[PDB]
Amino acid sequence: AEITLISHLGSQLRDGMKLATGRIACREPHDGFHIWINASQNGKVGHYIVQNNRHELKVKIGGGGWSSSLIEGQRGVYRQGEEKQAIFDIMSDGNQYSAPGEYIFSVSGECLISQALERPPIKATETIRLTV
Amino acid sequence: AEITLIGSQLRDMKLATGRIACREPHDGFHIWINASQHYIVQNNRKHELKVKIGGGGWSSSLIEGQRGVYRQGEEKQAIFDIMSDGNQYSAPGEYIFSVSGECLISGNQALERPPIKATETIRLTV
Amino acid sequence: AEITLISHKTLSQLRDGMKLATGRIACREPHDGFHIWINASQNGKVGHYIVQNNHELKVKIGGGWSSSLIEGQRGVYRQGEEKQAIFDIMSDGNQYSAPGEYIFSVSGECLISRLERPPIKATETIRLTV
Amino acid sequence: AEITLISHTLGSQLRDGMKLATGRIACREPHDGFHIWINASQNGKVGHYIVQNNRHELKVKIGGGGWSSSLIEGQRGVYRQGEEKQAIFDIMSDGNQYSAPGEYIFSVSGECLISALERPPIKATETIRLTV
Amino acid sequence: AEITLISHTGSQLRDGMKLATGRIACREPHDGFHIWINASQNGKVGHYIVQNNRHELKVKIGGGGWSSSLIEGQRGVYRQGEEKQAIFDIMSDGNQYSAPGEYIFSVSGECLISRQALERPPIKATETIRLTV
Amino acid sequence: AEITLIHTLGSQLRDGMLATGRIACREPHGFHIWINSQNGKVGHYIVQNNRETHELKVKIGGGGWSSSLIGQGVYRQGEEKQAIFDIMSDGNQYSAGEYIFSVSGECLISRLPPATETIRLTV
Amino acid sequence: AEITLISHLGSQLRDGMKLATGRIACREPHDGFHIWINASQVGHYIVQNNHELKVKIGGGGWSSSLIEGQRGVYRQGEEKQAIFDIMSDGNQYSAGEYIFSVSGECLISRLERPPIKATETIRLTV
Amino acid sequence: AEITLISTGSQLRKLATGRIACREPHDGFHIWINASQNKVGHYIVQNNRKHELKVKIGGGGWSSSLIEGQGVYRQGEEKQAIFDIMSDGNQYSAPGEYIFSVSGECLISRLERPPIKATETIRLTV
Repeated sequence: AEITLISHLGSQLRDGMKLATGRIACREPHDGFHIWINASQNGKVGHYIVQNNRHELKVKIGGGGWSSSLIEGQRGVYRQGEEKQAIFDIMSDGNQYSAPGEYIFSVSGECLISQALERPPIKATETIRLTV
Repeated sequence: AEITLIGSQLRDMKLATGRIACREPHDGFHIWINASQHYIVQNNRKHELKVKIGGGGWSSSLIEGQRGVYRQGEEKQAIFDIMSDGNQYSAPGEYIFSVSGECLISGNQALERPPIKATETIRLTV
Repeated sequence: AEITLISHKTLSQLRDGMKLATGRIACREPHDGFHIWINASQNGKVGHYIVQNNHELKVKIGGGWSSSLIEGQRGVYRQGEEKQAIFDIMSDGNQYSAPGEYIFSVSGECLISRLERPPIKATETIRLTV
Repeated sequence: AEITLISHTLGSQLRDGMKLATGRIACREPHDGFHIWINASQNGKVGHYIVQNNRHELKVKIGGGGWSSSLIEGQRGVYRQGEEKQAIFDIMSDGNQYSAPGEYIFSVSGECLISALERPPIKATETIRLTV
Repeated sequence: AEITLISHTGSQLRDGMKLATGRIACREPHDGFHIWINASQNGKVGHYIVQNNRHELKVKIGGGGWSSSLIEGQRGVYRQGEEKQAIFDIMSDGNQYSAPGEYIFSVSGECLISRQALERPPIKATETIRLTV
Repeated sequence: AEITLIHTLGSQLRDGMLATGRIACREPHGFHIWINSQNGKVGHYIVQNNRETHELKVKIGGGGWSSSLIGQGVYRQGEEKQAIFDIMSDGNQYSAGEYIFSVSGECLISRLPPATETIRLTV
Repeated sequence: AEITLISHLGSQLRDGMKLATGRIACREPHDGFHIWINASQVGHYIVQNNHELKVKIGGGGWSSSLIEGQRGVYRQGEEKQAIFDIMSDGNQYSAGEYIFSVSGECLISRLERPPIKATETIRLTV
Repeated sequence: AEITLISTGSQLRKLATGRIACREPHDGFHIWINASQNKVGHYIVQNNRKHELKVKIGGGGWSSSLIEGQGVYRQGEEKQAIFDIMSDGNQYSAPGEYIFSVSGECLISRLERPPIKATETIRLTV
């Protein structure tokens, strides 16, 4: 429901290298989070390809306590919890030597609600400028 | 549509294993446990045994409808586990719960629930 | 020992807790906890400060962060062996903001279990522009 | 900090001190006293004004107890003691007058004063349509 | 006894946010004010849920200087005072999302009378206002 | 129908403060309580000394207590047995003495009944 | 210098559900208060049954602190007295007795710790 | 804007050494100790928990300064500058704790003080 993204990069990206950190925060009570990147999926759920702003970069989203998900019917990564905020990373997906410059894309996410469990009516979206 | 299923401390490992098979053309699989919610299965005859289902060719899923885990796929069979959710101890008595599952159909990657649902039982011998 | 700050835009009425800036403290070498502060005038409670325009702004730092003195250094603290921690610079109480810019200098360290302050300290600057 | 103005169609016959509109000023921050005024040409004493129709004139004053006229450097207005969070005020007919029907549109500004004592960096300002 | 309502227009609402603001005027002598919304209660008097025309806003009424009340035995919020008028708001009851559409707030109120020992008067006012989201 | 009460302080006192009260309603039943001095904020009070007619600003509740009129205080909904509460200072002030509070309370029932205790404090 | 403790029902535990309520009193002039629970731990704890429990301390005007190098919750004031709570945090269940050890100092601003330290024990009967 | 401070005998005649760094372009450095004055750059430090010890700051790459009412300064656009906090002459020191702090700013040609100053504290037994 509220998403903050912090940018950090250099061309040599090792696998699982942290490219950007993110935080999703929820103001109303909730059970669980899910997030995703608004880009073409590149293989497994949560892995993606993003274009240079004038060259490509393979990223993935998540980190500890996140794992891939399909939630009516939004593909992303999911983490359980009722806490107010959760941390996540955007990581390099594989070793890659990337062309310098800006890779701009957005991230979305929701604070899931409940006995049923449900997507809230509003999703957050924030844009990040990833600089290589 | 077709499911076959197979100490006092544990963290992390197996408790039962299983396969869901889907004879007809389909797009994915979809399974869960029928118990309170990752689940908590109530003792028979006060303590709470924590379990989870899947195995990570499986993904956390909410379809309609139903929470549980899923896997995209046109193949016939898919294997899964029933594990223990984190470190825990075990009180005596029996533990009884069940596993359901369905062969998902794509309308058109848009996974949807089919008419038939399989359910199998576990009376978990301690 | 590595800090990245971003600022939030918008707009004259700040509500208590409102996020002015967000930061990431990263520790690459193994460690036991984080430790951050603002280089700015103290204002009552430990993680609370006063920053000037060019009108002044009352702010606080943190968010699972605890007020702390470590070897006499005031700041906020969190236990953690994880690689990174996120923090905010927030409005302390309701107040207004004169248009203009407020410079926040933030410092931080990766504490080590044997608590001890390291010999290396990060320091970064972000400007809140109103 | 926050001003709301609600107007009582008033009719052309305006008796002295007749309520034409009701206002509220609300302060978040801790504060010592309130401070309000109309952005129009002063007309005699402090807190007394003339407003022109949106094509004749209307004579109004602001306050109504315990509001008192004030110069708070260097802003002329009317003023109220306290640390309470809102205070209510009136806009009144200043003297008996017979007024041409229609709209008299003007703004009202004000500040929460802070404790020793001084003005805050910004004032509030709201617009009222007085309908005769 | 006399009530005037103004409405304030995204999709979200923070706790305490003003959806509408109102005045209750009392010409005749009185020792208090007494208001409520005519809608399904929801928890504390006077907190309510309001239907969209098709979606539920939880709203609350009163604000600074209004205490929840139960007078003969009308539930609402109240305020002592002999002054001629009083300002109140209709506020978002917690953080929530707003389905678009129309919401009708129907507000009633009364100029309380004494014989400190407050009593309901013979006059009640009711006014309608439509919130647009 | 059951209240228990309890507190030095020294002259100095800010806002926010023991106090302490505690009303017990264990028969099938709401909770409101009050101090037995009208001062414009229900339920905020003023209590005179035992020398002449000094005085003190005071309020009751503290947490899940809202101001209310029910022709009587502050109040909390819930069906539990006890209803813990405090009484604090209404304003930071000086105070050169003994001030005594009558505290009352009731148990509110159904679809909206026929307890008074006294406490004293010292500064 | 001095701490005094008081217990309190049911077996279900939600959030902020008080469990005890103590009071701390430094006679000598001093700038503040400073208290914790002695249990393997933020100011939130786990206190075993003689299974477990999860618990928090402070409430009111109390905030998490770390003061050279004692983790607690603290507050300021020359006020010769201060009052606090030990309470639940979020939904949970509870199977007898629980003993909390509770300590506390009075701080100085010279904010530092004195040689004198209080410790009191209190029982949680459920 | 950025300083590193390296900082417990009854007798003495270097209590700490430190550097101030200035990453953004600037034209000089300005530092001082927070404590009662004694020349300018010379200070008298009291001990809470009576007596006092005379300290002085800099090291003669440093000149006595008063900039907008406030220590010692040094011209230069390089990124760093080193300084010492040394005992002001031979003196005796009774038991107790000696607390004080050092601050510095990066001066700009356009000289005058920037909005940012960094501070570091020293505390001493003997």
